[PDB]
Amino acid sequence: ENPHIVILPSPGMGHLIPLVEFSKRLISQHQFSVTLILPTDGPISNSQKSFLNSLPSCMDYHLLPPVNFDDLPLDVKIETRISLTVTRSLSSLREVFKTLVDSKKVVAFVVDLFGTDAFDVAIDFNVSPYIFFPSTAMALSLFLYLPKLDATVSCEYRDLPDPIQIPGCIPIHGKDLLDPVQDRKNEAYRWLLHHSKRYRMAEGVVSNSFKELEGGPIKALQEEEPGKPPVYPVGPLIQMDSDGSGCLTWLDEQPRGSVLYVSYGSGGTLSHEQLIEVASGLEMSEQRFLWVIRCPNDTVANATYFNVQDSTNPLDFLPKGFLERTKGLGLVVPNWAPQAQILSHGSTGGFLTHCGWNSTLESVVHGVPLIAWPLYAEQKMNAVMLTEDIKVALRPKANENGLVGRLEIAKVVKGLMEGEEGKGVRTRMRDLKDAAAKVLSQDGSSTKALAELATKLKNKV
Ligand SMILES: O=c1ccn([C@@H]2O[C@H](COP(=O)(O)OP(=O)(O)O)[C@@H](O)[C@H]2O)c(=O)[nH]1
Repeated sequence: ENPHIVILPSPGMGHLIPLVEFSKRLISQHQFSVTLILPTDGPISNSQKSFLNSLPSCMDYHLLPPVNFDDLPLDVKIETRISLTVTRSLSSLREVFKTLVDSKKVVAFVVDLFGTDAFDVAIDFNVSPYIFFPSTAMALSLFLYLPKLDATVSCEYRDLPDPIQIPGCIPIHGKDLLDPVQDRKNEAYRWLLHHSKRYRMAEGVVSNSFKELEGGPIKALQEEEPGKPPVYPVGPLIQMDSDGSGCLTWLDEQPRGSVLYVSYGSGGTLSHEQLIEVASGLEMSEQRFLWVIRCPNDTVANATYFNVQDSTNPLDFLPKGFLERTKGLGLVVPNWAPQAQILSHGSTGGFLTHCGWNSTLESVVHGVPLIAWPLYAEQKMNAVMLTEDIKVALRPKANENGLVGRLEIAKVVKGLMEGEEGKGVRTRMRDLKDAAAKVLSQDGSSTKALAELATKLKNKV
């Protein structure tokens, strides 16, 4: 029977997308079969049910019974929620894992960055545990480095005067480290230390990056050390392609490389004030834009938005007349857009992104230069390497209070689409687009790393 792999994503579609591509390439290139075990905290949406019921043939899934979070404070950090989703699911995971081991030749149990507590079931059934790291190699280096870092400094990382030196990475200031390490007293940092200390138990770590993108970190990560698992960089793992919003029909009416795509992520929120400056900044830029807009996290006190203070329609928070005035140049789509297809469209010449790694990789595979606007999670770390190391992103400056003025926005937008500053990022992003195609080619470095992993796992049966 085929060598079988069991995969446990952490809650969140952002983690699921890259894991499904990893499975698809293991199935197509090395004749694996895959089971996706999904913890839940409630009912799944209809869109999720469709995505799951349209998975490839040799890939099935099993949904665990929902965990209850009524005890968690409303201020609970997501990393705490994710971690607790695994521990509170271990009983039902154990039952499901039993049946798989009885019926299939299970050669590996792949968890993601916050699933180390599922190692105990893997060990109990004599299945090699693996970690899929859905983010950057720099972030992966930081995880492996964190037990040492945590012991070298006890103050909050923001208060460190000098930049933190992660092995093999560009120096980065503590204030730019990922969110769950910004408050060392929060359960989120404790959970992160818990998992990172347990990365040594993994037989391997799959990294969603490639060498042309992060040669420094990957080189440091692959240097052997006792207690350090081997690292397989197999990226870019993105849903690579070959419309109820009418986005793509609109893009068909625009010239080539002329539209700035704007998305602040699925969870990214701006202050209403900041949202106003973004809308106004896009108008002052005089460029074409496609903006997937979501509601702001608060409302400005101006009377113009007194009747929509409680509105859930994102379009109600725009400056009055903004849509009328920009109808020819800009398309504003509310809440969700066909991103992958938008970044593949030839009329897209730029992407103002929150620097989520899946969005970043999709933009890299399609060669779309970036304006980096990090918001949460590890996005500030990603912005730094994108702006200062890889140099494929422009970054607007904010005032003392973190407000990016309409003028700075208009400047960076024009800078990316027309200005001298955007010439180099566009060029370097095209070189990375070609690099992404090389590493995923027949003899590419990421295709070979996946084959190295596939060989090790098949040699267990
Ligand atoms: O309007 C949107 C926003 C996001 N995405 C998809 O959601 C993922 C973005 O996740 P990322 O890792 O960039 O950061 P996150 O939003 O998960 O924090 C990518 O697959 C995008 O294509 C999308 O299709 N439409």
